[PDB]
Amino acid sequence: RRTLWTTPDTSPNCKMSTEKDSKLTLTLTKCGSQVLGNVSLLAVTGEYHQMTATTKKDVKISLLFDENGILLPSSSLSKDYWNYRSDDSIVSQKYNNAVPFMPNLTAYPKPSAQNAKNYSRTKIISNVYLGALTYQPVIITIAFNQETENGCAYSITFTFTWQKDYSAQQFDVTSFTFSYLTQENKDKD
Amino acid sequence: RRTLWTTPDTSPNCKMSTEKDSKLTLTLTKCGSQVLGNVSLLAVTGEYHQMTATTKKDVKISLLFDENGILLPSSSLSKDYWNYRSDDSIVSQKYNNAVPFMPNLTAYPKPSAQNAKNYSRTKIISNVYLGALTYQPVIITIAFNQETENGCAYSITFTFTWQKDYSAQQFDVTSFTFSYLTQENKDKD
Amino acid sequence: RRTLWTTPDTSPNCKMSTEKDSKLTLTLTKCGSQVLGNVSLLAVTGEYHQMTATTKKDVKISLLFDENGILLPSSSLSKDYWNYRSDDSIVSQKYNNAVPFMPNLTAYPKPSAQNAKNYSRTKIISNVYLGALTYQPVIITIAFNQETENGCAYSITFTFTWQKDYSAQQFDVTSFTFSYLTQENKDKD
Ligand SMILES: CC(=O)N[C@H]1[C@H]([C@H](O)[C@H](O)CO)O[C@@](O)(C(=O)O)C[C@@H]1O
Ligand SMILES: CC(=O)N[C@H]1[C@H]([C@H](O)[C@H](O)CO)O[C@@](O)(C(=O)O)C[C@@H]1O
Ligand SMILES: CC(=O)N[C@H]1[C@H]([C@H](O)[C@H](O)CO)O[C@@](O)(C(=O)O)C[C@@H]1O
Repeated sequence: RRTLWTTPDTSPNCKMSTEKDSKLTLTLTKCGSQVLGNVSLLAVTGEYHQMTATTKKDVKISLLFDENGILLPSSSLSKDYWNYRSDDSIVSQKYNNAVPFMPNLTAYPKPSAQNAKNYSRTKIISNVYLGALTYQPVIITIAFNQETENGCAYSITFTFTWQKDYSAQQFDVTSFTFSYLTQENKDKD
Repeated sequence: RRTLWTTPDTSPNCKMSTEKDSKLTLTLTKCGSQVLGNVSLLAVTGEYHQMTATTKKDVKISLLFDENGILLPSSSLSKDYWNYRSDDSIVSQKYNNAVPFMPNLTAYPKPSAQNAKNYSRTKIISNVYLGALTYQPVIITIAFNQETENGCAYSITFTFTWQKDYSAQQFDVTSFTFSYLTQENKDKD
Repeated sequence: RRTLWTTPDTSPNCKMSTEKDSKLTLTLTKCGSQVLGNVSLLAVTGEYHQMTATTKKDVKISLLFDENGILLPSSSLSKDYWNYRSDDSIVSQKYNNAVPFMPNLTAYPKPSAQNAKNYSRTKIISNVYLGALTYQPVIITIAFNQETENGCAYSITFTFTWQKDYSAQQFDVTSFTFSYLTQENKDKD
C-alpha cells in the first residue's frame, strides 16, 4: 500500500559501528509524486551507545535498493525489519515492488564521469538534536541516488556529522521530516 | 474528513501567558500513516504582545487529547476553535473521533518509570523566526505523547524557547512544517 | 491532477540575475488542505554561476499567479517550464486551473494599508546549503501571497540570502521541503 517502514517496534535493525547496534526508525509515505519521510536513529549497544572523545563524529546509514525498489542485503538496515506497513507491523510477503517509493533518477541522477560535481538538490542538509537537547546539534545529510555500490539502482543515505564532544552520551536524535520526488514506475508482483 | 485545524481566522484561541492572549494557527492533514502538520503562533494581547527584558523565554502550548482523539478542555488551545475543516471554517458537530490524527503510541510512547529517559524521536527540534527576521531565531520543540496530565491518552506540545533579548517586540513566528506517524485506530460517531 | 512542477529536466527556466540563467526545481503536490513543496535552485550561466566578492547576497525568485492559479509571465520562472505533471514531463494543454494549489488567502493575506506589518506565518525561514557543504548556509525565505505586482491574485516567492563570501563558487543549493495551506476553490477548464 502507501507506507514503507521499519515499524517503531521490534529489535535493533541497523549498523552504526557494528552489526545490529542501533534502531533506525524510518517511515516513507507515498503522497503522489512525492514521498513524505520521517527518520530518527538510536544506538542501543556498541561504541555509539556510550561515545568517547575518540568516537568518529560521522555515521552513514545506507539504504541501497534494486531495480524493483527492494532493499539490498548490503544495506546498513537489515531487510528483516523493512517492508510495507500492516497494523503497527509489516506485511508477511517479503519481496514487494516499491518503485513508486524510489527517488526520481532525473531529479536525483547517479553521479557520472561527465558531471564532475553532482547537483546539490540530490541532498537535504539540516540539524537534528542529540538527546533532544537544543545545544547538541547533529548535522543530518540525506542523499538520493548518490551510491553506486553493489549494483544498486537507487539509494537513500542518512549521514550524521557533528563537531561537539558528546563523549559519555548515547547517540539518540530527534525526528526529521523530509520529502523527495519519486520515480514514475509503478508495477507489482 | 482529512484535516483538523484551528482555521486561519476567528479570534484569539490560545494561552501563552493569560487566557485567549494568542492565536495558534495549526493544521493537521492526514496523509495515510503520517500527519503533515503546519504551525505558527502570534501573541495578540498580554505580556507576549510587548515583551520586556524579564519576560520568560519559554512558552509551552499543550494540546491534550482523550482516547477518541478529542481535545481536552485543560489544553492551551480552546476547544471552540478546533475541529475538522469545512469551507475555510470548521464542522458544526462538536465531538468528532480523531484517532487517525493522533501520534502513534509505539513510535511515541508515554514516558515510563522503567525508561528513565524517553526516546529522542518523540521530539522535533528546529528554529522559527520572530517577526520573520532572519537574525531572530526561536527554538521550536514539538513533542508527541510526552504529557500525562489530566488523564490524556495523547498529546502534541509546541514549546518556543529563545536566548536573545526580544524586549519591545510582539511574539509572532514564521510557519513550521512537520510530520509524525499516526495511531492505526480509525473508528467514528 | 495532483502535482504542479518545473520537471527535473529540460533547460534553464529561471532568472536569478539575467534571463534563463538558472534552473529552479520546484514540485508542488496536493495533499488535501495542504501542498507539500520541494524546491532547489542552480545557476547555470551569468553572475551566480561564478560569484565574485561584489555579487549581491540576496536573490528573489517570484512566482506570481492569476485568479485561476496560472503563472503570470512577469514571474522569474518561465511559463513554458511549469505545468501539471505527465510521465517525467508536463501536460500538453497550457492553461490549466490550479486554484487548489494556491496559498490560502485567509492564512496568508495580501499585505494591507490597515495592518502595518503582516503576520509572520506568511513566511517560512530556514537554511539550505551551497554546494551541499555543511559550512555554507544560505537562508531560504518562502513567502505566501506577499506580492501585489502585476495584478497577481496569489504569489509564492523564494528568497535566498547569505552572509559568507562564496566568491568563485557556483550558486547551487540543497533541496528544501515545506508545506502551506491551500485555497478551498477547486474549479477547472
Ligand atoms: C535549535 C538550535 O538552533 N540550537 C543551536 C543552539 C541555540 O541557538 C541556543 O541559543 C543555545 O544552544 O546553539 C548552538 O551553538 C549549540 O548549542 O550548539 C547550535 C545549535 O544548533
Ligand atoms: C536563518 C538563520 O540561520 N539565521 C541565523 C542567523 C544567520 O545565520 C545570519 O547570518 C545573521 O543573523 O544567525 C544567528 O546567529 C542570529 O542571527 O541569531 C542565528 C540565526 O538562527
Ligand atoms: C548544518 C549546519 O547547521 N551548519 C552550520 C555550521 C555547522 O554548525 C558546523 O559545526 C561547522 O560548519 O556552522 C556554520 O557556522 C557554518 O558553517 O557556516 C553555520 C552552518 O549553518
